[PDB]
Amino acid sequence: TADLKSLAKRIYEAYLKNFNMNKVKARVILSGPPFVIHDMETLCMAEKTLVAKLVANGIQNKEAEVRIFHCCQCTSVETVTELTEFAKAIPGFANLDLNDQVTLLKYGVYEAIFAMLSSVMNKDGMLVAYGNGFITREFLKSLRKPFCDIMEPKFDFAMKFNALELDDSDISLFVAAIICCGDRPGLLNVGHIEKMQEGIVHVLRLHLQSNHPDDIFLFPKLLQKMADLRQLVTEHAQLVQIIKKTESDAALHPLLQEIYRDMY
Amino acid sequence: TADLKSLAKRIYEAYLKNFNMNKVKARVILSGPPFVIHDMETLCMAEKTLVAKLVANGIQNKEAEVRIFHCCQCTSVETVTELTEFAKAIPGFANLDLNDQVTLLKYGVYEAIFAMLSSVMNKDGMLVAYGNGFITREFLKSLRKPFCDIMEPKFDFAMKFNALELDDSDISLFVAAIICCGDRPGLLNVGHIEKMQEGIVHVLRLHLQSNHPDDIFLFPKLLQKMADLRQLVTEHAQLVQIIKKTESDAALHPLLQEIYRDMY
Ligand SMILES: CCCOc1ccc(C[C@H](CC)C(=O)O)cc1CNC(=O)c1ccc([C@]23C[C@H]4C[C@H](C[C@H](C4)C2)C3)cc1
Ligand SMILES: CCCOc1ccc(C[C@H](CC)C(=O)O)cc1CNC(=O)c1ccc([C@]23C[C@H]4C[C@H](C[C@H](C4)C2)C3)cc1
Repeated sequence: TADLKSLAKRIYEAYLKNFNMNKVKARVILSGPPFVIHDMETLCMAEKTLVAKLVANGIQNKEAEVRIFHCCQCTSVETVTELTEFAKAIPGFANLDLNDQVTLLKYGVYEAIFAMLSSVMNKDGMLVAYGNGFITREFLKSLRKPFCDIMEPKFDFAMKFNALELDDSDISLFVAAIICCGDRPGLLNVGHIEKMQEGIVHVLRLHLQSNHPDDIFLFPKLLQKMADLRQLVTEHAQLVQIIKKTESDAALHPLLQEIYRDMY
Repeated sequence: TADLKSLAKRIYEAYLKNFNMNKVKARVILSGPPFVIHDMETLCMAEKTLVAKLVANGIQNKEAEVRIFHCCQCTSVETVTELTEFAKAIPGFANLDLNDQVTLLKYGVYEAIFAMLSSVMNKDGMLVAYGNGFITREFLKSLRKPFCDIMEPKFDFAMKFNALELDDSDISLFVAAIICCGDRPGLLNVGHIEKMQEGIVHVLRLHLQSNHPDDIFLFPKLLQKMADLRQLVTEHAQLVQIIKKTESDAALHPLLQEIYRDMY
């Protein structure tokens, strides 16, 4: 229909407006020039140029793995803010009760975060720092436990997600569908949320049919990736709690503490 | 030994990484929510939601039994690709000659496919479409010949296979052992393949000893299931050839035609 094509276009435009990075942009950068972080020397060089304040403390600088963990948190706080603006484009979201908006975003943001991380990842590493660096998967594996274990499951997911060959017009609807999940704990007006979700999923189904006529299973494949993301986030939150208990230098931003609070 | 436990763990991890469905995941879904296909009404409903493109042709849509047969083929092409990636974890496989890799996979994929189908089957039906549907065994029996005869022998095998109560750590090694069969026709370097097979079977034997101390016959039982699978695949290929000759609408994907070509 014309109102459903317009809805898919609205969501896509709200996605291009609100996220500083998208798959088209990331792929152009990755083709090639981003500075390569592949070892401890190049990490320290990239820090001095790209996050100078974080390493301006001399011997009082944190352990490298803790600095990296802090940078990862900074990007999540940014993406949570972008995701919050993006959600207003979803028909009905801005009409929901404020508390329900908080709940849907609370459980959705990290699913959306790791879904969109796939856009900047390849089998060798990931684009980072607003397109200005490329950090290798092998370097992230070289970080001492438990910090290396944060990274590799995200690459594992992203490689399978990227094999679906989604574009930005697909991913925007997928992120909307993530936010609209009506089975989140503590929702007040579940019935209105289910109707909101039905609408986005309806548009997503039709969009994948027209945009990917070569893969007749892409919609159920993406439904399964939503479940995989929910499990990926549950496991992530557990590793973060381990880091919180065992690593006194790895302070969690208060905004992210609130997201994790009473999640898993 | 430590290198043999590590090998069993490597194979298991490569299995969890490369197959989108496993027994743990399937059982959780089957406990309960997948949409139930139990009659012609619910088949057509599931098609419109889950493979919309396949039924978007109006009166030019294929007969229901042919649509189902087409979906089954699509999943085999997917599993053949996953199986090909999985095989690289088997010590020595990636070192074999390219032609031998093709031959081992040619004869192994359908044995592995029907072995792993058991994980998503119970006595009443099977999980389908990336965990999003459940199609009943009785509905598949209701399909006109010859299409109903594709389905029931797979349930018969799976019920006996599932009574062995294997878990994913067992099945991963079993699928590796299937791929390593050194008596496939046309192998070039049979001696190297026999040593590769000996290694996987050695690890499988020791793994079943520790993981199933209650069933002292489980290893010979699984050897017999490998022979049963070879016969199941031979009979499957014969029914597929009948369908190829007698059903002009049931086109075989070219990749699967090549697998069947000069098999039985
Ligand atoms: C394998 C996936 C790694 O990325 C991850 C992983 C987990 C998370 C979630 C975080 C974990 C603390 C969260 O729970 O909020 C976020 C990112 C996203 N990380 C980033 O966007 C990121 C951004 C900048 C950097 C830097 C690190 C160094 C080197 C280089 C310049 C500068 C200093 C920033 C890249 C690193 C990661
Ligand atoms: C009793 C066993 C039935 O399953 C079989 C049987 C044989 C084979 C081998 C195939 C036969 C053509 C081959 O030779 O490659 C594969 C499967 C695996 N089939 C599937 O994975 C499958 C996937 C999706 C569906 C659908 C069919 C309808 C209903 C529902 C949604 C949508 C449309 C997909 C499930 C059905 C079967």
